[PDB]
Amino acid sequence: AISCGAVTSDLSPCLTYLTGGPGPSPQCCGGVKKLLAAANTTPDRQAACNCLKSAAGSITKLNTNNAAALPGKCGVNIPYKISTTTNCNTVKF
Repeated sequence: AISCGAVTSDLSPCLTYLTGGPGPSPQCCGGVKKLLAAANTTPDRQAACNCLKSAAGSITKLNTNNAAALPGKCGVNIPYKISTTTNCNTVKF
Protein backbone atom coordinates (compact mmCIF):
# COMPACT_ATOMS: atom_id res chain seq x y z
CA ALA A 1 0.00 0.00 0.00
CA ILE A 2 1.55 3.26 -1.20
CA SER A 3 1.32 5.91 1.51
CA CYS A 4 3.59 8.85 0.69
CA GLY A 5 6.98 8.37 2.33
CA ALA A 6 7.93 5.87 -0.37
CA VAL A 7 6.84 8.33 -3.06
CA THR A 8 8.89 11.22 -1.69
CA SER A 9 11.91 8.91 -1.67
CA ASP A 10 12.14 8.64 -5.46
CA LEU A 11 10.97 12.25 -5.76
CA SER A 12 14.11 13.52 -4.03
CA PRO A 13 16.46 12.20 -6.74
CA CYS A 14 13.85 12.95 -9.41
CA LEU A 15 13.67 16.58 -8.27
CA THR A 16 17.09 17.47 -9.67
CA TYR A 17 15.81 16.37 -13.08
CA LEU A 18 12.24 17.60 -12.61
CA THR A 19 13.78 21.02 -11.94
CA GLY A 20 15.60 21.10 -15.26
CA GLY A 21 18.93 19.72 -14.11
CA PRO A 22 20.88 16.74 -15.48
CA GLY A 23 19.02 13.46 -15.82
CA PRO A 24 17.06 11.46 -15.54
CA SER A 25 19.47 10.22 -12.87
CA PRO A 26 20.00 6.48 -12.22
CA GLN A 27 18.63 6.57 -8.67
CA CYS A 28 15.54 8.43 -9.88
CA CYS A 29 14.68 5.90 -12.58
CA GLY A 30 14.89 3.02 -10.12
CA GLY A 31 12.52 4.72 -7.72
CA VAL A 32 10.11 5.78 -10.46
CA LYS A 33 9.57 2.25 -11.77
CA LYS A 34 9.13 1.27 -8.12
CA LEU A 35 6.21 3.64 -7.56
CA LEU A 36 4.45 2.32 -10.67
CA ALA A 37 5.41 -1.29 -9.98
CA ALA A 38 4.24 -1.03 -6.37
CA ALA A 39 0.84 0.09 -7.65
CA ASN A 40 -0.60 -2.56 -9.97
CA THR A 41 -4.23 -1.88 -9.05
CA THR A 42 -6.16 1.39 -9.12
CA PRO A 43 -6.39 2.02 -5.36
CA ASP A 44 -2.61 1.89 -4.99
CA ARG A 45 -2.03 4.04 -8.07
CA GLN A 46 -4.51 6.54 -6.62
CA ALA A 47 -2.63 7.08 -3.36
CA ALA A 48 0.73 7.53 -5.07
CA CYS A 49 -0.67 9.73 -7.85
CA ASN A 50 -2.03 11.99 -5.11
CA CYS A 51 1.37 12.29 -3.45
CA LEU A 52 3.08 12.78 -6.82
CA LYS A 53 0.64 15.30 -8.30
CA SER A 54 0.97 17.36 -5.11
CA ALA A 55 4.73 16.84 -5.06
CA ALA A 56 5.33 18.37 -8.49
CA GLY A 57 3.07 21.22 -7.43
CA SER A 58 6.07 22.64 -5.60
CA ILE A 59 8.15 22.70 -8.79
CA THR A 60 9.16 26.18 -9.93
CA LYS A 61 7.86 26.48 -13.49
CA LEU A 62 7.12 22.77 -13.91
CA ASN A 63 7.89 21.49 -17.41
CA THR A 64 5.23 19.11 -18.72
CA ASN A 65 7.69 18.10 -21.45
CA ASN A 66 10.41 17.24 -18.94
CA ALA A 67 7.97 15.39 -16.68
CA ALA A 68 7.03 13.11 -19.57
CA ALA A 69 10.68 12.70 -20.56
CA LEU A 70 11.54 11.38 -17.10
CA PRO A 71 9.56 8.14 -17.54
CA GLY A 72 10.20 7.97 -21.27
CA LYS A 73 13.97 8.16 -20.95
CA CYS A 74 13.81 5.93 -17.87
CA GLY A 75 12.29 3.20 -20.02
CA VAL A 76 9.09 3.33 -17.98
CA ASN A 77 6.18 5.18 -19.58
CA ILE A 78 2.75 5.44 -17.95
CA PRO A 79 -0.77 5.41 -19.45
CA TYR A 80 -1.32 8.83 -17.86
CA LYS A 81 0.49 12.17 -17.80
CA ILE A 82 1.96 14.19 -14.93
CA SER A 83 0.74 17.66 -13.97
CA THR A 84 -1.08 19.68 -11.30
CA THR A 85 -4.10 19.56 -13.60
CA THR A 86 -4.08 15.78 -14.03
CA ASN A 87 -6.59 13.39 -12.49
CA CYS A 88 -5.43 9.81 -11.92
CA ASN A 89 -8.86 8.95 -10.53
CA THR A 90 -10.21 9.31 -14.07
CA VAL A 91 -7.80 6.66 -15.34
CA LYS A 92 -9.52 3.67 -16.93
CA PHE A 93 -7.70 0.44 -16.07
